[PDB]
Amino acid sequence: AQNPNCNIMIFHPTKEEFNDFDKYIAYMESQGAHRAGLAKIIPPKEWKARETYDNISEILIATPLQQVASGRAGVFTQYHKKKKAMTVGEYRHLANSKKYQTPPHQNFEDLERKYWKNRIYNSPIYGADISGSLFDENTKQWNLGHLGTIQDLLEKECGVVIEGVNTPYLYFGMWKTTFAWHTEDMDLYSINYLHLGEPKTWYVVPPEHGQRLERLARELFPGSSRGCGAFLRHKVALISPTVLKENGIPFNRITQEAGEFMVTFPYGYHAGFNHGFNCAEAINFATPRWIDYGKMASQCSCGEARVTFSMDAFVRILQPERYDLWKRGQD
Ligand SMILES: O=C(O)CNC(=O)C(=O)O
Ligand SMILES: [Mg+2]
Ligand code: NI
Ligand SMILES: [Zn+2]
Repeated sequence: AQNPNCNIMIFHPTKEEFNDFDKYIAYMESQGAHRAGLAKIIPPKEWKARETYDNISEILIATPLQQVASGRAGVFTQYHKKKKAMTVGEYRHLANSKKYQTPPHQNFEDLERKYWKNRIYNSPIYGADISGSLFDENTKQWNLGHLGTIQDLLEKECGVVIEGVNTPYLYFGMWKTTFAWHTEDMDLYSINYLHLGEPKTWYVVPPEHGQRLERLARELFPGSSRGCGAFLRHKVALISPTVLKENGIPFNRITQEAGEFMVTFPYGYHAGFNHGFNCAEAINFATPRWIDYGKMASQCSCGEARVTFSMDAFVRILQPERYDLWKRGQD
């Protein structure tokens, strides 16, 4: 078995190997990459996402989210308070202000220590989940707006044509902005490209051990667990690496820098934080190996998780027994 310790693997495809996205994902899996739940892909030196980032300041963040924490430093939830709209230029200036800017630090480890010590005492503003793309239309390799759609994959694997679309999303971050522990909708893959700015640190639990994280989360968030049998779908709970180590949960960590892709694999729980002002683009995707994960994915039916239009068909076709309850949650 390849990668039996479930380490995060880093890949350096050549420009030739960067042509066929599906083939390269299958290659990475042949080497055991999925066992970690997360992989890094460093593009060939010849590749670029677009020519410059000079003209992005007029993108609108219609609903910036202030991420307010409750709990203790290593075990907390966050809620998202909606803020007035602002442009990317306005948000960048805010991120760089004394109130929100990255503190002085020695290296990524020192910054990680400061994050876990102090996150809860601040409420950073995240421009998350903005439909759109920063890939130039002429970028033909690993252009996250030109991937094969998940509806087409389901159709190719299962023979059933379904409604829905699959488009990318932009994330504008600042110091301390946080993504809570989660797997993707329907335990899909994700791919994330850091277009510009400061790094993003990731934490990930191997898919084969995801249920250990869920059991700890039920213990640490006992009200939330009673509320919903899949409350990590709410994407609000944070657990630090120190707490994970104290409870014997297997995990790994890695820091993504500008110009790098990350891939999350089906049922790979992940969480993390931004180091400073940045912009990422991410999208879900599927492969043949996803199908069985999609069939077994948990679902939130309490009403909190509320998701996209396109999830309906995935539940309806892959999980018909759960469909009625799940849809009641959506309505
Ligand atoms: O970048 C973020 O805030 C969160 N991204 C992801 O969870 C992802 O790409 O799967
Ligand atoms: Mg602009
Ligand atoms: Ni994710
Ligand atoms: Zn729920």
